[PDB]
Amino acid sequence: RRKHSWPQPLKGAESRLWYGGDYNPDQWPEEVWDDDIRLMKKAGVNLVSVGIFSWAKIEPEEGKYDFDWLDRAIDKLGKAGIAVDLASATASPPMWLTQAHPEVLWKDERGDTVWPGAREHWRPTSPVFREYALNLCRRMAEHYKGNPYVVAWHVSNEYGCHNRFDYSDDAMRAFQKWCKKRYKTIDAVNEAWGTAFWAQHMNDFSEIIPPRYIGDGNFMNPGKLLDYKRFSSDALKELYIAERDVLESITPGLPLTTNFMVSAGGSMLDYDDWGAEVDFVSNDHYFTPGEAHFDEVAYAASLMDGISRKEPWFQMEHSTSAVNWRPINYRAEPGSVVRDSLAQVAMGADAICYFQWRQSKAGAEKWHSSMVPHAGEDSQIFRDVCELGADLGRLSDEGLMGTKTVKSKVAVVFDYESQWATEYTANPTQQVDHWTEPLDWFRALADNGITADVVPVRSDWDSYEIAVLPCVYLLSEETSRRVREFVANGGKLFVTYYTGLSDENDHIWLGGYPGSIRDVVGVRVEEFAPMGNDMPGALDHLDLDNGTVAHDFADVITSTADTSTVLASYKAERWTGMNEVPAIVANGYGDGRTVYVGCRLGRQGLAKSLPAMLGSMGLSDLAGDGRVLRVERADAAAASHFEFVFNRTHEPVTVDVEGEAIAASLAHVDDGRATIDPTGVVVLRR
Amino acid sequence: RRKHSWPQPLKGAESRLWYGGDYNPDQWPEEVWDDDIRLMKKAGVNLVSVGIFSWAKIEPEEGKYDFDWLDRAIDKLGKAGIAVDLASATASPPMWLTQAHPEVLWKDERGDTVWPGAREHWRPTSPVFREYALNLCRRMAEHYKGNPYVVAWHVSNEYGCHNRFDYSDDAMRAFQKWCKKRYKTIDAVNEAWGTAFWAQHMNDFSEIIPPRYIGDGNFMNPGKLLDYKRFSSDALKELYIAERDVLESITPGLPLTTNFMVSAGGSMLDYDDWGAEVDFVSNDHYFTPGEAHFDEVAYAASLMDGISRKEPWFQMEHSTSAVNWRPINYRAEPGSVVRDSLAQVAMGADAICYFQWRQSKAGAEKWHSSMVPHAGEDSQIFRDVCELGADLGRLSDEGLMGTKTVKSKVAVVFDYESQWATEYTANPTQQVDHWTEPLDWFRALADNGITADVVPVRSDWDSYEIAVLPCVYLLSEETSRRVREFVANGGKLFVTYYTGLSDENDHIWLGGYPGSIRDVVGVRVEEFAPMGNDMPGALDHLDLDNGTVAHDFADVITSTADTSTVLASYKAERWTGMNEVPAIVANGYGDGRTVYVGCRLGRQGLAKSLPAMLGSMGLGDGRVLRVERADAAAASHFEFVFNRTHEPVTVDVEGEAIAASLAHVDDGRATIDPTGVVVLRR
Ligand SMILES: OC[C@H]1O[C@H](O)[C@H](O)[C@@H](O)[C@H]1O
Ligand SMILES: OC[C@H]1O[C@H](O)[C@H](O)[C@@H](O)[C@H]1O
Ligand SMILES: OC[C@H]1O[C@H](O)[C@H](O)[C@@H](O)[C@H]1O
Ligand SMILES: OC[C@H]1O[C@H](O)[C@H](O)[C@@H](O)[C@H]1O
Ligand SMILES: OC[C@H]1O[C@H](O)[C@H](O)[C@@H](O)[C@H]1O
Repeated sequence: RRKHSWPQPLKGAESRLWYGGDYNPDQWPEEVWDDDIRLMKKAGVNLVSVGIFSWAKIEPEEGKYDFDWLDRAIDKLGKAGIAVDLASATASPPMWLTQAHPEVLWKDERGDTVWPGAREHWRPTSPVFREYALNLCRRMAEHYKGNPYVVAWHVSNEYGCHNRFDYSDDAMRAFQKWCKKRYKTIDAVNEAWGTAFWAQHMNDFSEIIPPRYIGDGNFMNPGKLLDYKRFSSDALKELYIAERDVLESITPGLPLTTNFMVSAGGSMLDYDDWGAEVDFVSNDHYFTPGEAHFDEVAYAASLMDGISRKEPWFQMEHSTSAVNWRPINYRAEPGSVVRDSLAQVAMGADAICYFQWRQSKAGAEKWHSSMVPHAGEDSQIFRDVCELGADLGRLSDEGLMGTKTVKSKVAVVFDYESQWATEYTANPTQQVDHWTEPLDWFRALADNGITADVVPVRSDWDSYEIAVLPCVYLLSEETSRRVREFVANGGKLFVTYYTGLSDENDHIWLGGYPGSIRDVVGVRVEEFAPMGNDMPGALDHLDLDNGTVAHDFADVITSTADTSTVLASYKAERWTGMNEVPAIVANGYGDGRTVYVGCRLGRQGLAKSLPAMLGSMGLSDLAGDGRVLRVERADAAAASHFEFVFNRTHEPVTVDVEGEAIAASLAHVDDGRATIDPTGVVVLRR
Repeated sequence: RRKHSWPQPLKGAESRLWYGGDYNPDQWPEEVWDDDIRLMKKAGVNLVSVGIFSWAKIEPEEGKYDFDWLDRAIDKLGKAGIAVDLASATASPPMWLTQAHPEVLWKDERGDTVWPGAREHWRPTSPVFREYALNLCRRMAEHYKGNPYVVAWHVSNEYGCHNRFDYSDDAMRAFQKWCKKRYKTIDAVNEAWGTAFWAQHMNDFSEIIPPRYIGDGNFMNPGKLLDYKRFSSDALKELYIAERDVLESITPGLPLTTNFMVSAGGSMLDYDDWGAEVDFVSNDHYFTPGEAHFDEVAYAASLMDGISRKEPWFQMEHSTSAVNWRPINYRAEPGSVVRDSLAQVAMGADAICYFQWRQSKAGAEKWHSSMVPHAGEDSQIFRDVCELGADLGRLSDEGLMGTKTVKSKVAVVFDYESQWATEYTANPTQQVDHWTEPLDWFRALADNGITADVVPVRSDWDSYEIAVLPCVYLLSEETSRRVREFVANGGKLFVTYYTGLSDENDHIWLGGYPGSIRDVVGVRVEEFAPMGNDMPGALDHLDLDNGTVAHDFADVITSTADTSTVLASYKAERWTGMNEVPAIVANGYGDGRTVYVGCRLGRQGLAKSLPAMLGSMGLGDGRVLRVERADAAAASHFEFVFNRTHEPVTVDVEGEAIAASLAHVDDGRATIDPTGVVVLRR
């Protein structure tokens, strides 16, 4: 795991929260760069990221390099006090390159070539692409070594945004070597993937092909498909590593990151794995319109803080308002510029950046919002960007930098590989993915006044007072041991449906679900009852006797341990078999306590059930006010303490706050009660 | 047509209803096999099917053969008194074979290769593949000939489940030769397919190409697309016959089957045509979750009984509960294991088998339910499986085997080819397929207390008192003549919308629909009025004046015969032009009677309309389905009674109860809970 290393101030500057965004001067005539500088100063901008897609400007024909334009941009910025996060420029190749070498282009499942015309159209395991990317890394680093305004490297851009999967022969060769590395022998691959089924036995590694097109509606080997997702992520990781090491060899000490795609529903790479390979962890994240907007912003940023192991992290990108890439690109509610950003700050970010500085006037993303909209500086969004800039200056003034988000009492577990496993098309239902369950729990906890930490499965969730396994479909023998020990030593554990069905190879744990920990949770599931409305007359819901209603899935629990207590059962017509089948079950195991939730209750059913579940674990006094989210950052050694309070509702609320208000948006504090409007936030120093 | 020949008992054993499932010892350590025997014995299993996907295990590299594992498995079964339905193992090839011979893989409409990774990734007309398959068949037969525990061959597995269509050049060459066989001259092919339209004329057989990709949203030649379905079925049939013939030539007398995919919505192959090529007919059927569950299980089993020409047939596979392959794999309601299976027996099956014996712990079907679940023997499904095996024991004690489901008074006609024709994408409406209408009729009749027989169109539907032609879109001159004679000679006939629109090559019968039999039904339709919800302000339903409602489709009947009676008409706003258009028309023709239903009424509307319609033809309790089997030579009669509702039900029954689940019989009254069933001897 790399040592944490954060981009440092310019020569003649103090440590500040970083504020800025992507900057693309190559899109605008040189004249406008003066105007950019003026407005950056007005907004309180001190860092921007440049060159991300500048390969064709920097190397405009093969072996010829043109730096003067970027040298002049960087100067301008730096003389104005604005620090630069320099890209490798290797995110997307120029047309001369792909024309000269069409073998760089990735191939889809059907073997069809993905052409230029958009971006990132290259095979992650192409050796030709790699040679070109590393050559550009060598040249960039050599040219910018010692530049006094460059403070970090932004390596490539969102690896696997578009090229996560390749099915070319480069990928086939790489996947063969990856399997050999993982499994050693073809026999162990055969064992992993259960190939005795459907005559898929392989005699050697040359018989391993990627999961190519097998006809619509047909079912791929699921162990192979899961491994293909692991491999894809590793393959891109290995390119990133090669790029990083080239840059670092020339510019030792200049911190390197690459930008992740962490959001509740995003699982393109194992971002917990990738977090070990950056000096500081950085995220790209975009609000979900509608009711989930705030809470998922908060969730994603919390997951980021888990991936960063509570080290400060970097919000590389987000949007002031609408994006370009949704079917309907709803605008953000007014106040989102400040509020969302301060939620990312609350959850541990020490940098806040947007895609992008100035709204493009041509190309695919011209309709994506920016800090300077098409409308120009006379706009509400620009005033809001200036307001946030001032707010971040003020939090910098009060010494926010380097505080860490406090440890919660509750860890909500997230597992990228479990999400991958739930994507298989011949699971009990295609309506259940892992990822929705942890978001629901985070939100239901917030409804009960509790801010949880979203914690990756390989991290220290088992160090928390309380933990949640929300649809953690894979549990290895090792993670299973961690579960038994956690509970036996006095841990309090929630476990749900779709948890621990299989080991890490997607081999089912037999004897009754969940096969590896059923003795800890004190239940046994013999079968499932998925639900929905695609079949007239089929079950679409199951009422519980505590006034909640299950949808989509329910475990058919057919026995409970002597130590267990049924807290809720289903109500259903006799013929279904589900009437009075246990739905929510408490248990005691060693010094700890569990609650097993056999169905999907959603945010509203979990929020309602949480007081009774918590009470069965001996925790009735976690009761609190869910109309707001309270998030705390501290440096315990320095005795500094900050509180971030967010209205989660559509009506103004007034709540008791301690300390001195150091920032406010759509909110006001009159001793010592904070009146917070919708989309509003206050920040206090204690 | 092949002489019926049923798999016979092990030496020394008696005739019994067969009970079992797919068995895959290859997936489990040999020590688990001991556990399998014990549990099979407990569950009353007496037959399993083995080796179905074992090619890679039996021929693990090119030219090397490894039989010992399978010899041991079979010996172990047979010694415990469990018979073996042995597969050819040619269902899907090993990676070594596809790696060395990529030309075996099928290609889709776009010419894209379908790779290994799942199953059955081979071209039906690949010569290379056929050589490989026939070699394996030969070797398996030479090796297993005389084995005392193998009672039948299970040839390949579900031909056309994934590889029905291939558009490779092997398919191109084969379809050319099939056309020449069918039409003799290129002029005849041009004529059948109407190639004067859109500059499609062919000068020779080399200008016939498969219905390959023509761009999305475009319209293929329909006659060609229909012939491609007949061709694709035939091609797989030709391979099946070749494999069968190899096996039979080595083990004469061992009965042969291959497993079908017969279900209401299933039409991969013309299964009535394939039923002539098996010694006994075998089916794979999986229940439809929700309201259609029981009726459609029954319907499909009836069709299987039609395909078998009432000879006993073999339920090769079904599920105990959830499958893996649906978007939401709903579980089976309690009682289903016994009930669904006894429905298949009632409709004529003398063997009941599931996919599969032990639920897989790895691979694409591990979430598919089995006889022994992941949970193991301590499970409701396994107890249910054990009860079923007892019940089939009792039924075997009582002489069930060999009895035939009785001849109904009503034949519901089903036609694979008419279903193919209704799949064309520029038909009057893409919401109408043939298959839904015979199922609606079977259910509507049951609602009136009648158990229909589902009878394939080439079979003896015209020997029945009453028959239904439900959206039989194709009627050849020959079939049209059967219709006319059936009725003229005293038959009673229902005919629906979408019946008789075209001949066998999809040329429209001109002059008013249905153009070959409008004189028999006494109606004339000039245009159609399709309906639906995708165009605001367009018609979405038509009330009838008998208090039912039509959806999706109505006939514009503009005249009726002097001999006819309108039984119901539409009511609608004037501007639609449908107001008072006749909807249901009765007729007299010769000594017989017809009724023409010009719209889709669903199970609901048909069920309600049935007394008036039947009444016009000069003619029970729908809460249950009553199904009967019988043998006169043994003087036996058996009645199976199934509750069709979500409420307990009590009904009169005659005879001795010989089996029951979620039901009991007291003083000749049967109280049957939901999902329950009783079987009586009379
Ligand atoms: O839609 C999901 C995906 O959408 C866009 O492509 C965004 O740029 C990504 O960061 C990601 O959020
Ligand atoms: O939302 C659009 C945005 O998505 C990601 O975050 C990318 O890294 C950006 O370059 C941009 O395409
Ligand atoms: O468990 C009873 C069961 O066992 C035997 O093997 C028979 O073949 C079955 O017909 C039935 O008698
Ligand atoms: O979806 C139709 C098809 O579904 C699965 O493939 C089953 O294998 C078949 O027997 C059939 O029911
Ligand atoms: O339902 C799954 C089942 O489908 C068919 O019936 C097949 O023949 C079996 O091998 C199995 O794939």
